[PDB]
Amino acid sequence: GDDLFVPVSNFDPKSIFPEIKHPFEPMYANTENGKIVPTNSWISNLFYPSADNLAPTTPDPYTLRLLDGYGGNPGLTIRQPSAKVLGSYPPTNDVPYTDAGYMINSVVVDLRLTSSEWSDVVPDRQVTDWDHLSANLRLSTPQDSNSYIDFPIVRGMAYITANYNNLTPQFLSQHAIISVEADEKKNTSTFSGRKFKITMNDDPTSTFIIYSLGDKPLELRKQDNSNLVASKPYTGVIRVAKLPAPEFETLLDASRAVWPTGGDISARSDDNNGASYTIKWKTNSNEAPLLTYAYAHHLTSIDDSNVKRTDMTLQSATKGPMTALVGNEWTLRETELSPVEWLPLQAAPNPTTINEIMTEINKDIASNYTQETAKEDNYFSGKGLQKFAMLALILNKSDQTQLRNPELAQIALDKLKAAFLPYLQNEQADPFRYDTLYKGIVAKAGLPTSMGGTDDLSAEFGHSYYSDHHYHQGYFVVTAAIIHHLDPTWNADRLKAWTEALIRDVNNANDGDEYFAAFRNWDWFAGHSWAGGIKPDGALDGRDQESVPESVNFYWGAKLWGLATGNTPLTKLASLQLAVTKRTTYEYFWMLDGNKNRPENIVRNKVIGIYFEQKTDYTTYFGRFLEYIHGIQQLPMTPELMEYIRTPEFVSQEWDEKLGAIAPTVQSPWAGVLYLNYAIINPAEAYPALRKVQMDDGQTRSYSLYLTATRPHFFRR
Ligand SMILES: OC[C@H]1O[C@@H](O[C@@H]2[C@@H](O)[C@H](O[C@@H]3[C@@H](O)[C@H](O[C@@H]4[C@@H](O)[C@H](O[C@@H]5[C@@H](O)[C@H](O[C@@H]6[C@@H](O)[C@H](O)O[C@H](CO)[C@H]6O)O[C@H](CO)[C@H]5O)O[C@H](CO)[C@H]4O)O[C@H](CO)[C@H]3O)O[C@H](CO)[C@H]2O)[C@H](O)[C@@H](O)[C@@H]1O
Ligand SMILES: OC[C@H]1O[C@@H](O[C@@H]2[C@@H](O)[C@H](O[C@@H]3[C@@H](O)[C@H](O[C@@H]4[C@@H](O)[C@H](O[C@@H]5[C@@H](O)[C@H](O)O[C@H](CO)[C@H]5O)O[C@H](CO)[C@H]4O)O[C@H](CO)[C@H]3O)O[C@H](CO)[C@H]2O)[C@H](O)[C@@H](O)[C@@H]1O
Ligand SMILES: OC[C@H]1O[C@@H](O[C@@H]2[C@@H](O)[C@H](O[C@@H]3[C@@H](O)[C@H](O[C@@H]4[C@@H](O)[C@H](O)O[C@H](CO)[C@H]4O)O[C@H](CO)[C@H]3O)O[C@H](CO)[C@H]2O)[C@H](O)[C@@H](O)[C@@H]1O
Repeated sequence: GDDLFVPVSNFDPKSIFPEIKHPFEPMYANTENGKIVPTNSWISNLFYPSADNLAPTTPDPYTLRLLDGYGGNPGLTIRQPSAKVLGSYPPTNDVPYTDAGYMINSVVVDLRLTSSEWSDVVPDRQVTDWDHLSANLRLSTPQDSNSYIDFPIVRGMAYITANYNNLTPQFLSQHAIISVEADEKKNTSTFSGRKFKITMNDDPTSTFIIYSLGDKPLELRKQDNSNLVASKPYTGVIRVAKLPAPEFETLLDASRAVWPTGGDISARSDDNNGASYTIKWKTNSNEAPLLTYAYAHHLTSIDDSNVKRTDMTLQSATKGPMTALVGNEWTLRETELSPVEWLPLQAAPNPTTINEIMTEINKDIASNYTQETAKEDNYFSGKGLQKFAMLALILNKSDQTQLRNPELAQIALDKLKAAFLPYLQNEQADPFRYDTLYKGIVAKAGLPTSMGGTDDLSAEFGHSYYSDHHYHQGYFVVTAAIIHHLDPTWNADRLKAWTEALIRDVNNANDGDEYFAAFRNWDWFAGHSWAGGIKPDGALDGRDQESVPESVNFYWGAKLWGLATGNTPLTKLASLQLAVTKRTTYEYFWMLDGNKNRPENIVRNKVIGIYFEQKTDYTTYFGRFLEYIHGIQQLPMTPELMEYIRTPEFVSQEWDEKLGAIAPTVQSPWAGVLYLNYAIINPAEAYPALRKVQMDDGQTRSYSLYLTATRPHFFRR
């Protein structure tokens, strides 16, 4: 096969963007290991203090919290969410057909790992090392560096692993320990051995198994109804697992000896129109096969020839049941990559619609580009730029689309250039700066006043704190790929450097690139992108993601850039990321009927809303209205979104259950978003509607007619 984890470029972004150091630094990071602190990772909370020390880090199926002060002894808190809490909102006609508005997990101390040495002292925390799949966390006694616990925190771990060094183990819970079986022997208050089956008084019953892997055994006294203290400082590894069911005690016994410490990810493409990525787990020893929990989308795409599936399942924070897999290597295949490039698969519109489309195109090209592309911020500017990039696109590929008008094609391309040029020269309202701390490019607007910013970290949607980089930069990349494809000589060198700095800021696939962090927004274990960046005072529900199509839009743009420059590894990686996105979207975000990964109340909502690591919220960041919530999952409508990502089956289910009732009532621009989505299953009804209703600010009527008129099953109504 051919390798996808290669650098895009090694251009030094300092030649284009003024350099800064991010004002908000990582408090708990080993500054002396040469690694880059990730801005949008599941490990990101670990690097900063949080309010009440309640910022969760979720390797899944365990959720962890550091140093939260309930239960007295600070340490590492574990929660394992067997059950979820549904909450609802006060009913309004803004959202008519809903009963479950949000799903959350209870912040409860299922079990804490600490020390009796830390009764009157608060331990110093540090992130000693990290990669994409893991982080090692050390809690040590202040001013006594040789007394510490190391926690290798790794995606999917079946146990919590704690390397104690010169400290006295203590295990507290918020529940009561009703029973304790040492070394499988059954009445006492002091216990001895290397295995401890403890059971709690919660609902449902949580059962934990504790393993002592060090040279000496452990001696635990039941101090409270909630605490097990050891006899003396212990040196060695202690592991704790939740027993999902009684018939898996032997499985946990067999795998107690081997722990993950990290993982290396690689990716290949093949000439069978496919691609794959592989996770090679880093372990401590190889004396036993590795046990690891996998997400629903892992089970359906893994190559089964080097792993054994088990029946052991625990609930994840928000992605449904995870299933343990046995093995040290995972190869995940996507055999069906997207065929989409610049246009719909049928590039030519129904012949009865050409005069109508050409009339609308002519109107849309006559628009005032300055007022529709020089918006207050980069985001809305990008929507305008891409929407006009589409019009120049279809007009200058008239040999395929049949929208012939050489004069209009050239004006479309000129006006697009004029409007895009200020962004290429970094002379827009909100110019970018290159950040040496976190190795990315950030908008200037959210920076403090001393760097030319507005002091508001929420300016530009949090882009200065690395939020929504793929939403924003997706539009500019699509635009530039279209300009560079239609006219490869226009500002070629600055264009190639500028566009690739953007692709690299979001999607650098290789540490060999010294200037950009690796995979800022993509997460290879979760199989989708994250939007939430640096969240001062903690991201108390972990990373978040709202828009899927806007993430799709960056990976489509990356792919188009790959087509416009002849870069096969870039084109192939973008495809693979689009294929994983599609699979995971239908596992977790856009729920068909019978979805196994959510409570039925949530499934009837059809979209998850805003998705976080620790909760899901049927709402938006800009208004709790049904057409906003479903509409945001429907723009920008591109050939990628129309031909590949949004499937007839889902569009159809969603339309019969939610949108059919509301799209025709809608009297805002969201009417155009909805009826363009509808053109996917019913172009015959959509086309007349798209002639009348209002357009989204990133949508044009002409392009929308064009995408509808190119559906294969289109007919005059
Ligand atoms: O009231 C008058 C006022 O109203 C405006 O109009 C509305 C219009 O702006 C709205 O536009 C939509 C736009 O918001 C939507 O955006 C998403 C964007 O949400 C997503 O962003 C999120 C961030 O929003 C978010 O930060 C959180 C913050 O929102 C929350 O409120 O508080 C927290 C602070 O304590 C903070 O954490 O963070 C995440 C990352 O973690 C971001 O991803 O990403 C993209 C862009 O970034 C985008 O998809 O986009 C829609 C386009 O699809 C826009 O429609 O639309 C409404 C439609 O009716 C309007 O009401 C007016 O325009 C103004 O003139 C007025 O001031
Ligand atoms: O329309 C007029 C005005 O509407 C506002 O739009 C609303 C929009 O702001 C709102 O979105 C919801 C978010 O506010 C909510 O975000 C929550 C965070 O705010 C909360 O943070 C903190 C935590 O960081 C801090 O440390 O402590 C606080 C107390 O413990 C805690 O509150 O973070 C939460 C996760 O950690 C997060 O939930 O998130 C919701 C998603 O669950 C959003 O729905 O949504 C409204 C309805 O959709 C919007 O109307 C505009 O912003 C205004 O400018 C408008 O004028
Ligand atoms: O009509 C909008 C008007 O009201 C404002 O909107 C509300 C919004 O505030 C609300 O968000 C809450 C989150 O705050 C909440 O988060 C939890 C924290 O509150 C707590 O401190 O910690 C836990 C961690 O365990 C957090 O999860 O989560 C609930 C449920 O997820 C949210 O509902 O959500 C409403 C729905 O969108 C929203 O309408 C807005 O700020 C006003 O300006 C506006 O006028």
